[PDB]
Order: sequence, then structure tokens, then C-alpha cells
Amino acid sequence: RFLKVKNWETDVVLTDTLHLKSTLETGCTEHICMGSIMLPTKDQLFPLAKEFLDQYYSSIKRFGSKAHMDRLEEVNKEIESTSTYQLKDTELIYGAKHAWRNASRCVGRIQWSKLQVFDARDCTTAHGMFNYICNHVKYATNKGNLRSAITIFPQRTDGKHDFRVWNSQLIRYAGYKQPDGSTLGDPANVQFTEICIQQGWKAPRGRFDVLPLLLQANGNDPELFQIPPELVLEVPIRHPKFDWFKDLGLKWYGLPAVSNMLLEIGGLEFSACPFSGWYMGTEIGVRDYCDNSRYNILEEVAKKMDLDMRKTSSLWKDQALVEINIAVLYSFQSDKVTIVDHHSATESFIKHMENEYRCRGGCPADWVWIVPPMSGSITPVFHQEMLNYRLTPSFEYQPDPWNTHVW
Amino acid sequence: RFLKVKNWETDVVLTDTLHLKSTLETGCTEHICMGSIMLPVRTKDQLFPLAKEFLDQYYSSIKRFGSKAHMDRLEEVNKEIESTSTYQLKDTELIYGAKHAWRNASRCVGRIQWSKLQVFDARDCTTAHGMFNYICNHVKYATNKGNLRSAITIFPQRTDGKHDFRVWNSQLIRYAGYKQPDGSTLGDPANVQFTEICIQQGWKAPRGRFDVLPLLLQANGNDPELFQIPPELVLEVPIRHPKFDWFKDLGLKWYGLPAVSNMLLEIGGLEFSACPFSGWYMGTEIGVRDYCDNSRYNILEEVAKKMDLDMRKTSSLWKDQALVEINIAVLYSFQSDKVTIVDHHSATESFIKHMENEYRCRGGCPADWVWIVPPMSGSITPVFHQEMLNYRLTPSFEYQPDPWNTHVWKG
Ligand code: HEM
Ligand code: HEM
Ligand SMILES: C[C@H](O)[C@H](O)[C@H]1CNc2nc(N)[nH]c(=O)c2N1
Ligand SMILES: C[C@H](O)[C@H](O)[C@H]1CNc2nc(N)[nH]c(=O)c2N1
Ligand SMILES: NC(=[NH2+])NCCC[C@H](N)C(=O)O
Ligand SMILES: NC(=[NH2+])NCCC[C@H](N)C(=O)O
Ligand SMILES: [Zn+2]
Repeated sequence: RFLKVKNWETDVVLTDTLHLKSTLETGCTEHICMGSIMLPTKDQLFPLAKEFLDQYYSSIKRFGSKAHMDRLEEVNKEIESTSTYQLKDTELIYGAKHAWRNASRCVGRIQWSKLQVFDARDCTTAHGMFNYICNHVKYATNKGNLRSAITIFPQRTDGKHDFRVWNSQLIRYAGYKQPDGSTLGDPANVQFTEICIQQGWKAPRGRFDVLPLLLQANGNDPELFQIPPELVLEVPIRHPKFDWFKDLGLKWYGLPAVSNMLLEIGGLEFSACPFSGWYMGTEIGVRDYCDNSRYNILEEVAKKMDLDMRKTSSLWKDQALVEINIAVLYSFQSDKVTIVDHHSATESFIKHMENEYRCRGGCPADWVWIVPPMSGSITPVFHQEMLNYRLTPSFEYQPDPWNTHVW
Repeated sequence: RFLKVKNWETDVVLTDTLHLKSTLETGCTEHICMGSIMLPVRTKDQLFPLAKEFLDQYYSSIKRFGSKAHMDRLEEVNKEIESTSTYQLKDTELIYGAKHAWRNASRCVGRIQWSKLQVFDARDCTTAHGMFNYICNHVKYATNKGNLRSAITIFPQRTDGKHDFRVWNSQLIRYAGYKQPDGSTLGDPANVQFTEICIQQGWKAPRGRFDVLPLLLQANGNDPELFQIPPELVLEVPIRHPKFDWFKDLGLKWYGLPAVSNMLLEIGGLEFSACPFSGWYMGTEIGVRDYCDNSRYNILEEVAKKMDLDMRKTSSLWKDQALVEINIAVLYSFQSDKVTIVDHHSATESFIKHMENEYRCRGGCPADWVWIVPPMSGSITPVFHQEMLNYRLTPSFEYQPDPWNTHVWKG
């Protein structure tokens, strides 16, 4: 029942009671752990709503109050009647914040309660979504002093009237397949980059082309929109020592904004809920720049550094990886664009876990995702045992729309 | 039921059926994953079935399933168990068992070598001096003047649980740790408690930074006895850096033979509580963990200073820069001295091939991602991008409590 997690570097032991409120499945069983797997009606709705309202009223210290019973009854009546319901603004904000609070794969949750929530439930068209999104981007970018935010479009109804942002992130670089067979730009987006074209986008076929938004509203087909360049903050990547670095011609965008997830609050599903925060250096420097299936830039940098790339044991890949990551952090900091290094971020997460354990009885966390992609054990989270479980409200994965849409 | 794992860097998808033969529990449930948790006498009643599963596996492996030899063996063991409450493995079965416990070790990234394990049968051993002799032979054989050879020495199995054979050391070779009155620690902090026990048992500690610990061996449930491994049998490597000449001046060195000696080997229900086994090091074990863990030698700062790195702010990644250098030094030193060692790139690449091979020829390969991915440069190694399934198969290596916590001292 009561599980304990130990930090092997500090011997601190925390007891977890919060998992006892877990509602969803993990993918694992008593016989097999799938911890490293990336993707493991009115009757259904009322209990979910009740579970939520119960959490909500408990959070505001009015559990079992008339207000609580009342709201509970109203939603109940509303569900029986409309076959669904609408959250009060207070509930929407609470749900979104807690969905972030419960995101076990996010290392930046110490900032969870500071989320700015933009209620776009009154939106009806793609131009309307473009407008809300532009406002979100400008607000969150804040001239480089990034502020976390989420914009929530209309909840699902019959599934045939769903709002969806086809981009995987609000801001990303295009990817095109060249004759060479090689890939131009970002390989992760090679496909999406084609669906835009299949829709009319005039791709400049460059290495870092900010992609166009492809917005889908109420179920209709999606439409394109170029984000005002003036609203997309970018950072040119240079090294605080290697002047040849700038010659690599590298740059990245300052606003990380996941837009393909689904937010579940009290049984209601918000299929278009783009959210943004700020980068942890390694996401760009290690993953986006050095993944073999991404910009795959290690060799080139090792060459410029003139490292012995003959034998893997010279650790040239590692040496270069470090310098590159030093450059990302140096550049962003140089331009006063918010960014956090993996040491500082992981340290904050440990502090957050302790806070959560003390004030909530636990903190669902996915070690596989929390531990940074470089220098793992020199960060504190590596030595921290973690329990992963699913709590709602939550952010869930959902199929890419172009594999579900009925034109 | 089939389960597929995908490698997100190559899109290669594998199908696992081997997990179906999994009996033991993981620690996880449908509602919770305990994947990052370090540590999540039998009855005749439970023994024969464990023995049969094993013998069935063994006989299938030699292509004699259902043979008369197979049936005769089951009958023989059956009788022996009912007769003596336990049973003895044939030499062939012991070797097969030991090799498969390694093949089944989900946290081991070096398993591509599993079939080549050298097995030393020490089941006729009866005393601590006898254990010391077997252990000296294992170390000399395994060390092979730097050309390391994997090996395991298997002492007598558990009987009533009151006559256990145990190697109290956690590794055959490891450095002493000493807690100083000012609160600092001299040597390896990981071995402080064991060092204290050694001293209490009579070991005269030289109190240095790299003192090789004595073996504390327990035979037949008797009190443990101390023994010094012949210095000439302990191969060590002075650590220096190819470009930094001041690195050598840090006075660092490590032993070349990693030999875990505190695990329990289970084969067909039998429990081998003393089964020291050795392979060769992956550089990061030493360079990242033993040297840079805050709770181990913790040398990151000192190296960083010498490199004159900007240690004012973490975002300078001075820790990351120094970590790479230290790891370059470890690999370089071992290679120069011609002592077997493998870097994490080579090791993980090999593990991916081994895993794929296993899926195709065996139906799977239980693997613990948390342990398999190296403690540095995780995503630039192929294993990071490889989905894995973790489950427990027997024969297997299991954890057991430190003997000093359970031993009934006879005086
Ligand atoms: C404010 C600063 C933030 C930081 C430093 C932070 C950091 C991170 C990091 C490093 C990851 C892994 C990304 C990857 O490997 O692709 C992540 C994942 C995640 N974060 Fe955050 N985060 C922040 C804000 C947010 C916000 C505002 C939300 C939601 C309201 C959120 C929800 C999540 C979720 C659901 C995931 C997993 C996404 C997936 O499965 O791909 N994060 N975050
Ligand atoms: C050929 C050399 C070998 C290499 C390169 C190799 C590499 C590794 C590495 C890097 C780990 C993680 C160690 C740690 O983080 O503390 C490990 C764990 C493990 N290996 Fe191997 N290994 C080798 C040989 C063996 C042999 C001979 C066996 C068994 C006969 C074996 C059984 C295991 C087990 C059971 C674990 C988990 C130990 C624990 O839980 O502390 N390995 N190995
Ligand atoms: C297969 C494995 O699950 C996969 O590569 C995971 C590992 N850890 C990760 N961690 C983070 N933060 N982000 C990722 O995309 C991944 N990918
Ligand atoms: C808490 C966490 O499980 C722990 O620090 C693990 C992580 N991965 C590891 N991986 C290896 N190879 N060895 C270890 O000791 C660990 N320690
Ligand atoms: N810190 C964040 N909010 N990250 C969101 C995911 C961004 C993704 N990891 C990237 O490198 O583009
Ligand atoms: N490759 C091996 N056989 N390793 C055994 C464990 C050694 C242990 N990690 C150490 O650093 O001492
Ligand atoms: Zn699990």
C-alpha cells in the first residue's frame, strides 16, 4: 500500500501515498515492466466528473459543503440532460494546472501553479484559432522572458467536431526529402512538412524554416497560416570560444510549445490544448542537434574541433556533445532568452518532489524521461528512485489527425 | 500474447514472446511502475517443480527433450528430492545454469559474451581457506595478465540456511573506505561499513586511499575468516590522461578485474549464495560512477579546477566537461596498459546486436533500460533509443541481504 522511494546519494527516504489515488493503467504488470516503452457515455462521465469535483472542492477546503453538493448535482443534471457538461472557469484553470502537476514525464513541474490559462472555449474557426495562438505565442515569448501558458480550445462532443492543431509543436523547423536521399531540415517533420505542401504551403526549402500552422476547427478541414515572423523569437547558436561555431549555421527557436496532446479534465476531453514553457538546454543541444535521426550534427562539430574520430574510445562524440550544449546555453543566455541547464533543472525537480511528497503524499515521475540525455548520473535525479503512475486531470497522447480525419 | 518493442532511431520493431515464460514478479502493477526502484529455505513441495522446469529447459537446449535420458534424470531428481529434500546438479547442468543466469540478467549490458563464460565448480569446497584458494585461482585465471576472461566460481548450495557459504565482500577486489573523525572519508565511501567489519575481525588497515580489501570468507555457515589476496595477483592501472600531464598527479588508480561477489545464483530451485563472477569493465563504471558519484571518490571539482573551468555557474557545464576528460583518461590508461576495457559506445552498440539476435533466436531479451543506458551521454548511445521489456527468467542472479545483517555468530 504505502510505498517508499530512496535517493541513493542522500539516503533520504520518502513515502508515497498519492499513488493510491491512481486511476489509469501504466502498461506494466506484475510480470513485465514496460517502463521504457514510449507509448504503452453518460454513465462513464458522471463518475469522472464526480472524482474531479471532489478533488476540486477538497482543494478549496469545501469538501462536502452545500456548494460542493450543489455543483455536483448541477453537473449531474446537466450530464443526464446534455450528455456532457461545461467546467466553471475556476475548474478549467484548476484542471489544467493539475494536468501539468500530474505530468510524470515533465521535469519542470516546480512551476506548475504559475501556469497562465487562456480559455479559448468560445472559438469556432481556424482563423479564430490562429488569433488565439498568435496571442499565446506573444504572451508566452514575452520578449525572451518566457512565461508558461496553455490555450484551451472547445472540448470534444461527438468526435466529429474536434479542434486540432496539426503541428506537433506551435513552432518547429520544416523537413524535406532531397534527391540525394538525405534529408533537408528537420527529419522529424519531413512528413508534416509534406502535408502542408499537400495543402498549398510554399516551402522555402531551407535548413531552419519555421513551419506554418495547420489548424482544424469544429471538425472541418485544416487551414494554413504563417506565424508573424516578428512573433517567433530565434537564437543564433555560437560558442563562447569557437568562433568557427557560428559558421555551422545553427539556430533554434526560443518557445517550446507542445500542441499535439489531449487534456482530460473530469472526463471531458480537450483535443486542442497547446502549452508552452521554456527549454532545458539538453532538449536542443543533445536531442534536436545530436540525435542521429534529427539534425545529426556530431561529426561535423568533432571535425571542426579536430578530434580523433578514428576510435570511439577517444570519446570524441562525448567531447563534442558537451561543447555543443555549452553553446546552446551560452547563446540563449546571451540573447536574454529564458533557458535552464540540466543541472539546475534536475536540482529544482528534486526540491519539487520533496515539496510534493510533503504536501501531497507523492509525485508521479517517469525516471526514463526525467533523467537528462547527457551526464545522467552527475544530475541528482539519476540517483532518485521514482514511482510512475497515472493521475487525472492529465495530458495524454492522441493519434496524429491526418490518420483519423475524414475530409 | 505478443509484445513489440521499437527502436525509435531505426524504426526496427521486434516481437517478444519470451516474456511468456516469465514466472517471477517485477514489482510493478497495472497501476504503478517501479522500474527505477533499485531493489523492488525451500520445501520439497516447491522444489521439484522448479527442478523440472529447469531440467525441461536444459534437455530442450541439448535437443534431447523427451528422451529416455531426460525422463531418467527427472525420475532421479524426483527420488533424490523426496529422499534428501534437495538434489545435486550434474556438471553439465551447472554450466548451462550459470551461463543462462548471465543470459537472463536484465541489468547486464555485456551479455553478448554469455555463452563464453568459464565456470569453476567449487561445490566440493568445505572451508574458508578452501574458498580463498578457489578465489585466488579464479582471479589469476580471469585476470590473465590483462587479457581478461569472464568467469564464475560456484561454491556449495544452501541446505538448511544455517550452513551458507558467503563471500562477505561485495566484489573480490575493492578499495577500503575509512570514516575520519572530522567527517571526511578516506578511500572509497561505498566500502566503509565493510572495512569496519574487516578491521574488527583483525585486519590491519594501511589506511590509504586505495587499499585493496582483504577477503572475508564464510564456509558452511561458520564465522568468516580474513585472507589477503596475493598482491601479485591484483592487477591495477595508474590513471593518466593523454593530453593533460597533471592528471597522473591526482594519484588515481583502479583495479582491472570487476568481480561481483555478493549475489545469489538460482538454478532449478537450488540456491548458490556464494557465486563470485567477473568480466571486464565498461569505462563509465569507473570514470562516471566510482570516480564522480558525489557518494564515491567525488573527484569532479578537483579535476575541474586543474582544467581551470568556469565553476561559477552550472550552465558553464564544467561538470560535464570534466566528466568527459576523466572518462577519456580511464579508457586511455587501461588501453595503454593492455588491460581489457570497453567504452560505452562500443558496449551499447554490441548490446543492441546481441538483443536483436536474442529476439530472433530466443523470442526476446529481458532488459532493464534504467541500468542498460550508460550514466553519461545517454542519448548518443543506441540503447537510449531502444524500447525494452523487463521480466525475470530463471536461472538468475538475485540480490541477497548483506551477511553481517543475518549471520548467527558462533564466536
Ligand atoms: C516552464 C518550463 C518547463 C520546463 C523546463 C519543462 C521541461 C520538460 C522536459 C525537459 C520534458 C521532456 C521533453 C522531451 O523530451 O521531449 C517535458 C515533458 C513534458 N512536459 Fe514540461 N516543462 C515545462 C513546461 C510544461 C508545461 C507548461 C506543461 C503543461 C502545462 C508541461 C507538460 C509536460 C508533458 C505532458 C510532458 C511530456 C510530453 C511528451 O510526452 O512528449 N510542461 N517538459
Ligand atoms: C564480459 C564483461 C561484462 C561486461 C562488460 C558487463 C557489463 C555490465 C555493466 C556495465 C553492468 C552494470 C554494473 C553497475 O552499474 O554496477 C553489469 C551488471 C550486471 N552484470 Fe555484467 N558484464 C560483464 C560480465 C558479467 C558476467 C560474467 C555476469 C554473470 C556471470 C554478469 C552479470 C551481471 C549482473 C547480474 C548485473 C547486475 C548487477 C547488480 O545488480 O549490481 N556480467 N554488467
Ligand atoms: C525508447 C525510450 O523510451 C526513448 O528513447 C525515451 C527515453 N527517454 C526519453 N526522455 C525524454 N525526456 N524524452 C524522450 O523523447 C525520451 N525517449
Ligand atoms: C535510483 C536509480 O534506480 C539508481 O540510481 C540506478 C539507475 N541506473 C543505474 N544503472 C546502472 N548501470 N547502475 C546503477 O547502479 C544504476 N543506479
Ligand atoms: N521544455 C519544454 N516545454 N519542452 C517541450 C518539448 C520540446 C522538445 N523536447 C524539443 O526539443 O523541441
Ligand atoms: N563490468 C562488470 N563486470 N561490472 C561489475 C560491477 C562493477 C562496479 N560497477 C564497479 O564500478 O566496480
Ligand atoms: Zn514498470
